[PDB]
Amino acid sequence: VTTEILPVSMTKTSVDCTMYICGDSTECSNLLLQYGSFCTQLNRALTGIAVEQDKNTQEVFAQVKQIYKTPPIKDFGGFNFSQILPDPSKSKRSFIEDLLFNKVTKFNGLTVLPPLLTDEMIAQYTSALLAGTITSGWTFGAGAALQIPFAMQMAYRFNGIGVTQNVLYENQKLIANQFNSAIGKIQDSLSSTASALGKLQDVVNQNAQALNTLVKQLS
Amino acid sequence: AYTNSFTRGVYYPDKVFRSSVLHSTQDLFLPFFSNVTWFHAIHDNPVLPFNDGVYFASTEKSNIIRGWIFGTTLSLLIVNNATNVVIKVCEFQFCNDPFLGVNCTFEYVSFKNLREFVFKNIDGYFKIYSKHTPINLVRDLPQGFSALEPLVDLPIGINITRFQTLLALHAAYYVGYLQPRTFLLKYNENGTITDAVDCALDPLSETKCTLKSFTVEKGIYQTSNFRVQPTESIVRFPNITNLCPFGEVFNATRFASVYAWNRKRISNCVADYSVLYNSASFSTFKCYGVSPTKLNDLCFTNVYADSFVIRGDEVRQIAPGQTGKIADYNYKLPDDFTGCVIAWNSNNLDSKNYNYLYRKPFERDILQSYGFQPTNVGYQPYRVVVLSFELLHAPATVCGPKKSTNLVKNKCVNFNFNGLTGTGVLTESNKKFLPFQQFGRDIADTTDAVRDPQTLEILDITPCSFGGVSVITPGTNTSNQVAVLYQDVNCTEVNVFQTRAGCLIGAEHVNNSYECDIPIGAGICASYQTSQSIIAYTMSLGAENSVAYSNNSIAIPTNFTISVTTEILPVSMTKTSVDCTMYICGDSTECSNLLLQYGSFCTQLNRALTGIAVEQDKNTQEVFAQVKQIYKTPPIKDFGGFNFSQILPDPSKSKRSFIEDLLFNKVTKFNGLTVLPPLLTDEMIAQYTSALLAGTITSGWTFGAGAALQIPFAMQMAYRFNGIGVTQNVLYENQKLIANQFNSAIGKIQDSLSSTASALGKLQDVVNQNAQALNTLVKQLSSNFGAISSVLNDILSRLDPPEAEVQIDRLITGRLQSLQTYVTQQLIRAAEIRASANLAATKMSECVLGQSKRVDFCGKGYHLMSFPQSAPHGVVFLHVTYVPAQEKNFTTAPAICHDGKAHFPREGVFVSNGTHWFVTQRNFYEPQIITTDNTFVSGNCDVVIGIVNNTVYDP
Amino acid sequence: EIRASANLAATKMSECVLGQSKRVDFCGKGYHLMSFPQSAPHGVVFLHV
Ligand SMILES: *[C@@H]1O[C@H](CO)[C@@H](O[C@@H]2O[C@H](CO)[C@@H](O)[C@H](O)[C@H]2NC(C)=O)[C@H](O)[C@H]1NC(C)=O
Ligand SMILES: *[C@@H]1O[C@H](CO)[C@@H](O[C@@H]2O[C@H](CO)[C@@H](O)[C@H](O)[C@H]2NC(C)=O)[C@H](O)[C@H]1NC(C)=O
Ligand SMILES: *[C@@H]1O[C@H](CO)[C@@H](O[C@@H]2O[C@H](CO)[C@@H](O)[C@H](O)[C@H]2NC(C)=O)[C@H](O)[C@H]1NC(C)=O
Ligand SMILES: *[C@@H]1O[C@H](CO)[C@@H](O[C@@H]2O[C@H](CO)[C@@H](O)[C@H](O)[C@H]2NC(C)=O)[C@H](O)[C@H]1NC(C)=O
Ligand SMILES: *[C@@H]1O[C@H](CO)[C@@H](O[C@@H]2O[C@H](CO)[C@@H](O)[C@H](O)[C@H]2NC(C)=O)[C@H](O)[C@H]1NC(C)=O
Ligand SMILES: *[C@@H]1O[C@H](CO)[C@@H](O[C@@H]2O[C@H](CO)[C@@H](O)[C@H](O)[C@H]2NC(C)=O)[C@H](O)[C@H]1NC(C)=O
Ligand SMILES: *[C@@H]1O[C@H](CO)[C@@H](O)[C@H](O)[C@H]1NC(C)=O
Ligand SMILES: *[C@@H]1O[C@H](CO)[C@@H](O)[C@H](O)[C@H]1NC(C)=O
Ligand SMILES: *[C@@H]1O[C@H](CO)[C@@H](O)[C@H](O)[C@H]1NC(C)=O
Ligand SMILES: *[C@@H]1O[C@H](CO)[C@@H](O)[C@H](O)[C@H]1NC(C)=O
Ligand SMILES: *[C@@H]1O[C@H](CO)[C@@H](O)[C@H](O)[C@H]1NC(C)=O
Ligand SMILES: *[C@@H]1O[C@H](CO)[C@@H](O)[C@H](O)[C@H]1NC(C)=O
Ligand SMILES: *[C@@H]1O[C@H](CO)[C@@H](O)[C@H](O)[C@H]1NC(C)=O
Ligand SMILES: *[C@@H]1O[C@H](CO)[C@@H](O)[C@H](O)[C@H]1NC(C)=O
Ligand SMILES: *[C@@H]1O[C@H](CO)[C@@H](O)[C@H](O)[C@H]1NC(C)=O
Ligand SMILES: *[C@@H]1O[C@H](CO)[C@@H](O)[C@H](O)[C@H]1NC(C)=O
Ligand SMILES: *[C@@H]1O[C@H](CO)[C@@H](O)[C@H](O)[C@H]1NC(C)=O
Repeated sequence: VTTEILPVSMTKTSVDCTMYICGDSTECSNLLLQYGSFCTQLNRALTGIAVEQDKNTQEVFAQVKQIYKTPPIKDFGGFNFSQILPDPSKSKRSFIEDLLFNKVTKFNGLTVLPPLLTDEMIAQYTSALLAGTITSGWTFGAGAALQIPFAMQMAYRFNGIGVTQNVLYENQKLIANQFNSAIGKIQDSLSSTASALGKLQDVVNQNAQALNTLVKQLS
Repeated sequence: AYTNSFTRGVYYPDKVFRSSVLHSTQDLFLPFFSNVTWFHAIHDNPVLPFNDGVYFASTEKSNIIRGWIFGTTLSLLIVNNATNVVIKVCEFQFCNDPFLGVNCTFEYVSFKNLREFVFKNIDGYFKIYSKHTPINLVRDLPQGFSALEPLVDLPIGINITRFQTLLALHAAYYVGYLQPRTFLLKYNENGTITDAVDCALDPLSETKCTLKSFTVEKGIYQTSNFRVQPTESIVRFPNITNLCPFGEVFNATRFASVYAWNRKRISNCVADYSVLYNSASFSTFKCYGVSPTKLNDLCFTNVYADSFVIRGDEVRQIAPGQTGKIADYNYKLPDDFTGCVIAWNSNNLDSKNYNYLYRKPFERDILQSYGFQPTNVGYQPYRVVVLSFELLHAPATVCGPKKSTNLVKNKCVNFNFNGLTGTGVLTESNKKFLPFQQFGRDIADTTDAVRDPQTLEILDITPCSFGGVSVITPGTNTSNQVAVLYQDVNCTEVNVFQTRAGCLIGAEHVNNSYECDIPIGAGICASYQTSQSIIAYTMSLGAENSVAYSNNSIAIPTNFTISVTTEILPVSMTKTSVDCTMYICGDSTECSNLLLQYGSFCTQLNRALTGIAVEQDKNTQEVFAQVKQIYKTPPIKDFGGFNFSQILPDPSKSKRSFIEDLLFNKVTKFNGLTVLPPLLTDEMIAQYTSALLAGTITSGWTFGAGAALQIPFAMQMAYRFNGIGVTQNVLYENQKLIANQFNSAIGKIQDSLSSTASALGKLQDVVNQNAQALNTLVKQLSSNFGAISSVLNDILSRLDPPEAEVQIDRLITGRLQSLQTYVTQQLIRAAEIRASANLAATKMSECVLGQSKRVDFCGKGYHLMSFPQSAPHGVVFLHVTYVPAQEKNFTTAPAICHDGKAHFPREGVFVSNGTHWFVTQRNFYEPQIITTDNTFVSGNCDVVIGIVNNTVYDP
Repeated sequence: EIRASANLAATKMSECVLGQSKRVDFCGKGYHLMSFPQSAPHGVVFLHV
């Protein structure tokens, strides 16, 4: 099991160009208006950026029409998904998701808008996708989510790579064990290596630097 | 009595003709739906306030209302007696109740009817607007809209605070007040104002003004910014009762020599600088630091007075940036000097006199004498005092006689701490300043906290609550009801719902979730529903369901439908081209010569736009010109029951298909801005889509890989079915059904595209962004950017070159900057369009020329085939997919035992109907007898988990 | 850049999680069987099997 980390969205910042340039100043504002649309088109550009962040989030996560859940009996032929499925005792995020969230992190007209989809709503989308992937294979993608035994789903997955499905069944215990161990390795890496999520932290850092630069320029 | 003014009180703001335009202006207008006082002439001539201007209206039958008196004590007299209108500004004696029967600075002589007037007094001019119109109404003012025209403008210089009306005695009237509100004025085709929006009436009007439109589309818009206002001010200075000894500096018996100047320190005192500034005894009073009239508001940590005698011609040397016998050798100021240089003639004080001598900043380096004599101006003695101000934000000790106030905390206040001002809430602080620190600073170098000027305690300054204001609305075609979100604030200073996004007012909080309509944020969306009103709710992420999962149960489709979905992608943007010289310096030699001083700044923009225009043809060719030859369909449209008449070109028309015409019917100067044509016209694109359609229909994917080779359509579909894991016998056995579902799916495409304008929103948005970009660039031409006029010819016709060039440079910077902003936005937008074109081109090859194995790449289902259609600025793909329609629950197993051997399907799965086991294909239930020709053997029954007992037939 | 990344992530969600990929190195460095999405701050994390 390998981990690929991709940015989906950036901070939905919004900057009040008048408050930034002419903060509570009548004399400055009257002069700022002499520049016409130079100020307001920036408010518009930033609004456009903020809006497409929800579009980006929906395009990536909201690919399933229905919200699916796993059964009360986690029988997947020996395959242990307890670290990728939502934790009932918590916001219903998985154990691994909590590890991911624990690694990645004014009065000048600079404010930040919330996302339309909150961490809980995203967790529900990933839950639906995980439940779909685990119990119905790819059928929930093409159309209705149709149940299939996990061992048979894997048989399809093996034929899909040019490996006869008898290999899966004859070695099913081995395959399930390697899978379960691979997840344990994912846990050990993510919980100890901060750089593991550097691709998302870099986005946060660039946005923080951009905002800090804009404010510093006021001085 | 009072009435509703409705939409009355609008007038033409200037003397310029406009038509077919929405114009935004700020002036003194009657607020819409304002409260106006209703007067009568029955069985009433009070003195009324004038305030900032007066709206007057009357309804008449017998012309009783004839005039007005304007002034203070009650003087401007306006009377219309018979046909002679008389206007006077004379010391006329008025009665306590003036009426008509049925020293001068200015003089001029010239219900059934509604007469409207606007009276405003600006910069000494009394401006009168009016309108007359016939009416048929006694009860009250008629409801409706009309704009008033300027009639009279009186150059009087009169102070008007009150006014009185004049009635003829042997006619109701209304009085309102004007306010400096912004209105959006709608000018029709003939240049008549027919409507208006009061931008400060309500949140819907704010939205209409923000978008410069009288129609608002469904959605959420940011129109303004909420700010908590201060209630009172706070003025804080140290409680010092001693006054500063400026008199001891300026009224001194003797002054020092310039080589050995005196330095007197002023501290811990009240500094009254009005004496020094207002005094007429000074020959010069030049400030380099602060204006001389601000000296009693701001204050210093210290003040030093440098006192000495110089010649009159040496006065010019005491300044930052100067050099000379005094400036370099006797008395040097910093070039960043903050302070005031004050001097006066002392010819009758010092002259006789050789006791005055002359020879780094503020250096006192301890040699020639002056010969000061009473008969010498340039060689007469002058007494000069330089007041050096240390105005760094340190503890103040030298402050003017500004009246102090008490300290108010935990409220929004307008504060002044030793000359430092701002607006914010003062709160308790746990910060500790060092003994020499009076102010703290944040990252923006704004005040973070202060030490109170009188009390040794620290106050934190938290600027008053603010945030963006968004208006949530259904389209104005359905409802004018709105809800307002105050972003990132509590429901405090602002049917109220507190959300993480801010305080939402006017939307009902509903427990039931719905699919998101108008998004607010943080999981909250709003809609107009039930009678209807705006509601807010937590959005649904979709219906809840559950897969009937078990170790031995599989659901297999028993029926399917063929569906067609539409995907719309931009391919190109308008090939705009802007002449940067004509835009900035339109037909102007003087401006062009100045523009050339910027080198390549102008021409590289012409180049950037050219590059954008060129790649639009590249994008179009990459998407549509994927076939080397132009193919056509046969005269006999026999495709096995599949009807393509709506996607193929119409011979009676430009040879576009019926659907293409539907797509084209939905999606839509002299300033150096022109538009270039595309290389490929709508007809040429139609020929490319025709070739691709003909190829796709009659030769499948062979025209893509190489030569276009004919194949019967039914067989082509057989290939398409095998490509999705469905045995081709399904196609042939159900060919009539499949063709019918396909034909119906197209009919549904027709019904949607012809009735839903939003169906092609993805291409219309491109058109709208480009239109907005071009409109913004042109609108910027009207801006002054600090110039005396936004019109270049008006600068040139008014100023000589030494001054005109400066005003022009201001316009060049603004207009050149505008083009740079425009081009940058066009380049970034072009990158988005290019990326879309690249996606569209990929899809043309993988969806139309071939068959895709990529999920959700070519429609939401199992992809069979696609058919391209052209549209304005883009391509529309009709994706034909196979989607399971009906399914049944079967019992399953990974393998079957025969003689102890483990048998697995070569393809498909094993299923059980409750009594018998069958083998069948994954995507379509079609049970077959399990035989040695359907299964293979590997391993045995002691190895496979979940293996079941059955029999395998051996032919 | 973020939009392009989101477009890639969305493509991967459909081809790696909803389906099965035949594209080399698109859904992990090996022969792709299946994938499981996990959320993260400002993005998506894919566990590729
Ligand atoms: C799936 O994996 C989890 C570990 O991630 C297993 O949980 C552990 O089970 C052992 C045995 O009962 C306990 O001693 C550990 O303390 C458990 N760990 C945690 C974190 O709970 C779980 O039992 C596995 N499930 C199956 C069916 O094998
Ligand atoms: C194929 O490789 C796997 C390991 O990836 C082998 O399984 C391991 O076998 C050793 C004994 O040699 C055990 O100690 C390990 O615990 C087993 N690992 C797991 C995950 O079960 C497997 O035996 C190898 N098969 C062949 C035919 O060589
Ligand atoms: C293909 O579909 C078109 C409709 O899009 C059919 O045209 C209609 O045919 C009926 C029967 O003759 C006429 O009553 C309608 O007025 C026609 N409509 C139009 C818009 O022309 C066409 O006949 C179908 N072709 C085949 C072979 O089935
Ligand atoms: C599979 O579904 C199709 C519809 O998608 C069924 O065809 C319809 O059958 C009804 C009668 O039950 C007719 O009234 C419709 O006009 C038919 N539609 C079309 C497009 O022909 C089909 O019978 C179903 N097959 C099975 C085996 O259930
Ligand atoms: C499972 O399928 C088998 C085969 O179609 C069914 O058995 C047949 O049932 C029909 C009556 O509907 C008889 O006329 C045939 O002679 C039977 N064939 C055999 C080989 O027995 C069986 O009934 C189906 N079982 C269920 C539960 O539907
Ligand atoms: C499939 O059928 C075989 C018989 O052909 C079953 O084998 C029996 O297994 C039980 C339990 O171990 C033994 O007590 C019997 O003696 C075995 N029979 C014979 C003839 O040796 C086998 O268990 C069956 N499997 C399933 C899944 O039903
Ligand atoms: C005007 O204000 C008075 C006093 O509050 C009120 O009685 C009257 O109804 C108001 N009239 C209108 C038209 O708002
Ligand atoms: C109108 O009034 C003026 C005085 O203001 C007077 O001179 C004039 O004759 C009057 N006109 C008529 C028609 O009575
Ligand atoms: C006219 O104005 C002058 C102003 O100096 C004043 O002295 C004079 O008395 C005024 N006359 C009348 C009749 O008001
Ligand atoms: C403009 O005036 C003409 C009469 O000359 C009239 O017919 C037309 O309707 C007017 N247009 C508008 C928009 O009122
Ligand atoms: C200070 O004295 C030195 C000689 O020791 C001299 O060179 C220097 O110019 C003097 N500085 C000033 C400001 O006069
Ligand atoms: C202000 O007045 C108080 C007495 O009420 C005094 O203790 C305090 O020192 C004064 N502050 C200053 C800065 O002089
Ligand atoms: C919008 O309003 C106009 C005028 O009443 C009406 O003709 C049109 O059908 C309306 N459109 C919709 C979508 O309601
Ligand atoms: C608003 O203020 C109240 C205290 O009056 C507080 O309990 C509540 O949590 C605050 N809400 C928000 C969104 O700040
Ligand atoms: C939702 O229902 C609960 C009772 O279960 C009630 O207390 C709450 O006020 C309701 N909220 C809304 C917005 O209807
Ligand atoms: C299979 O059985 C479950 C449980 O009764 C039911 O919810 C599900 O809809 C059934 N599926 C089909 C395809 O009949
Ligand atoms: C399938 O699940 C049922 C119910 O838990 C169990 O009794 C049965 O033994 C399982 N079959 C296999 C092959 O594990």
